This record gives sequence, C-alpha cells and structure tokens, in this order.
Amino acid sequence: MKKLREEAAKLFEEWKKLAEEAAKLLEGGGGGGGGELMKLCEEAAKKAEELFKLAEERLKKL
Amino acid sequence: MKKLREEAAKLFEEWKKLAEEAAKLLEGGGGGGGGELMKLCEEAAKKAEELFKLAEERLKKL
Repeated sequence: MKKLREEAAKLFEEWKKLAEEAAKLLEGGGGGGGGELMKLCEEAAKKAEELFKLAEERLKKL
Repeated sequence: MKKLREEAAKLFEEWKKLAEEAAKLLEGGGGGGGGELMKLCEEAAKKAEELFKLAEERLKKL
C-alpha cells in the first residue's frame, strides 16, 4: 500500500545498471577465458541481490 | 596515458553517485525518528568504497 516501496527497489537496479556496463570496460570486449576483472565488478552487483532478500521483509510487512 | 585499470577505479564512483541520489528517494525529503531504510541503502555504497582497498592491492601490486 505504498509507492516508495516499489520506487526504492527500482533505484537499486540503477547501480547494477552502470556496474553491468562497466564490466565490459574492465574486460575490454573479448573476455571469457581468463577475465577475472569482469568477475570482480559482477561481485559488487551480486551483493545487491543478497541484500534484496533481507530488504524484502523490511519493506514487506508480514 | 591511462588504458583501463585507472578508469575502473574511477568508474566505481559512478555507482556511488546514484546511491546518494537514491537515498533521497527512499527518505522522501528527510529521515526522522531513526530509519534503517536509509542505513541499508548506504551499506551498498559503503561496500564500493571498501573494495577500493582490495582493488588497490590487486590492480596495483607494487
């Protein structure tokens, strides 16, 4: 019954948006084999996914 | 000068940039009476700053 709930959740994606695009710059373009630089960046965006689990109940009253 | 390594460390700021703006959308003007929602949004951006330390030793061995 709120509007900020869905709004905030959307802002969280904004961060991953730039992070995903940056992953390509860290790898160059033809990554795949030994591209750890791409994994380091993705790790940051991965954290946002783990937090969403907790924030879910924080915004969703049981 | 530069190639990508240094560019990466600078890109990390991009995320934080949106993180600060998101805090205003989650607070909707201001906090008041504590508010963990604002502290949770900061944690995400806090990790990025903490990663700079690990990335410094990685990208830059010395």
